Amino acid sequence: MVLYFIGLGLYDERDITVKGLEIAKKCDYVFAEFYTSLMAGTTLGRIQKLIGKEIRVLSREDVELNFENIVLPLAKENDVAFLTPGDPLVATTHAELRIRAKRAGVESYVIHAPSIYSAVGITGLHIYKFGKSATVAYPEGNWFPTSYYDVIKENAERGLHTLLFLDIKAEKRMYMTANEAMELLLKVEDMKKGGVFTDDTLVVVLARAGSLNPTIRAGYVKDLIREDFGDPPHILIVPGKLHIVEAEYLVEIAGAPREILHVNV
Amino acid sequence: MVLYFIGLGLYDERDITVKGLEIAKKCDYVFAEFYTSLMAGTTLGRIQKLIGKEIRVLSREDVELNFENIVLPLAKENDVAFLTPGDPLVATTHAELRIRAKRAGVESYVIHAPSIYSAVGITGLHIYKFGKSATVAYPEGNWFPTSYYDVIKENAERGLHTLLFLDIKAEKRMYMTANEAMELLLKVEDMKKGGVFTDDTLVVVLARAGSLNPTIRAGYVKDLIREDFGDPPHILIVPGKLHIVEAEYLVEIAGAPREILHVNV
Ligand SMILES: Nc1ncnc2c1ncn2[C@@H]1O[C@H](CSCC[C@H](N)C(=O)O)[C@@H](O)[C@H]1O
Ligand code: NA
Repeated sequence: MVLYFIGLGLYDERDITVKGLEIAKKCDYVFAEFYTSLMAGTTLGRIQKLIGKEIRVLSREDVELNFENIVLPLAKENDVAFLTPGDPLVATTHAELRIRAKRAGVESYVIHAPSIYSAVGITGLHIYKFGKSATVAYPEGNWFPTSYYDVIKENAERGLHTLLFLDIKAEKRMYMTANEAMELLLKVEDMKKGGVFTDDTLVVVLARAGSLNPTIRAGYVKDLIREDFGDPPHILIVPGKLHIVEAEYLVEIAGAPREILHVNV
Repeated sequence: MVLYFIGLGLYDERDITVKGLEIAKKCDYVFAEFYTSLMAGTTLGRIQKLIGKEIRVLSREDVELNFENIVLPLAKENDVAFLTPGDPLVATTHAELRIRAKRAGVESYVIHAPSIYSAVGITGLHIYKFGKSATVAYPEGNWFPTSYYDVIKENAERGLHTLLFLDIKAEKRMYMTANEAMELLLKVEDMKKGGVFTDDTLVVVLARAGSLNPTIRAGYVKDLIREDFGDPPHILIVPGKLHIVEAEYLVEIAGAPREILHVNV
């Protein structure tokens, strides 16, 4: 009669919370989805071994189209868990799944875990200064989307930071790198010419947040565009004007050029 | 000779990640602060029992003025942990402590935990739609903080949601309620008269996120301003323009007036 939405956290099998693990262990059935994001520091086998339960993986279609025929039926006479990378309900369409549970007469509870939305605090950028967030998508065929560029412009214009999620092809296990994102934004800039993203724009790259050894780098596009940030996933951030303390952290912790202490403050 | 910044999560001792617990258990010394937020479902005693270590709690003064004299010295010859509610770097000035660590020749690592910043997902509001955040601070003497009002105005004009962290005076055991925040906002509205926050404004309240049964309520200020939302901590959210599914969730899960199902596109 109960469905538990449990987050797996940021990077590996140990990023689930103690509460999430203990509840998952008591569930009769355990489902998971890795189409919204993958757990790059672990494997399904390692997550299964930790939880001590067979984990049934669900595809995007399984969830978006058939959540009520696959997960909810079991949740009516058993305790069921639905595992997702990061924090539950962060993915845009997941909150609606709780409405489906209610419509099916199934109680649901949420067990939180770390999300990139809060983990970016490790960049030293003040959380309150982040504005609207966006995703950088690959142009395809006759389609060249550029809304994420407008988001950066509107945020920066108001002195706010912009969190940029990079395109991911979950099943194909293909990720957009920070380098690719930068190249794309420069191309968008050439078309928009709004002076929003250029070789002189200061950016911050966060890779493998959650890991004990994440990659945190800050610098100008002209210098970071061809830098190796390691294995994905990569997160790109275009900060707005910096508080001197944010600048100092980026220099001391993220290897940013001392130049930002006067150019971007 | 390492220093770990480990988050304890949203509500109780089980909101710590497995990674954080495993590491905290093996540290020689464990420090913590409980002035940046309130974990309403646990006690120092329960946390110590879980980690199996005696925890020395530090005051804001101990940290802000003496972190390098109290904690850092021990990190030179031992493994030290510094625990905090939620995520250690979110809506705190703790990130700056990593700079102090580096200057003392002490390596530091960050272990994230669920944060109220991403827990907003449980309100059904798309997290990417949140704009600049702010804190409703208690007036002090003749000083009456009001900038948080302008933040709401700025986001609202852009159709973005506004997360409002609420004040806390841990040494006085004072935790601002959503009701108190609403009263203060109405007072600022009377003074500024910008039509930003009135009795007809739609607001969302999230209390004790992390617990299994948090209070999630949505409705007009005129109706919620005197409602009992349970024990602290609370956060207040002023949504911007709503998507159809966001409104549906607020009505179905947060008990909002069915009339908000209607969106003025
Ligand atoms: N479990 C919880 N439920 C509701 N609000 C919470 C909360 N935990 C923190 N807050 C809100 O955030 C304020 C503390 S700000 C510090 C936040 C913390 N680092 C984190 O990562 O969550 C509180 O005064 C309250 O308004
Ligand atoms: Na945000």
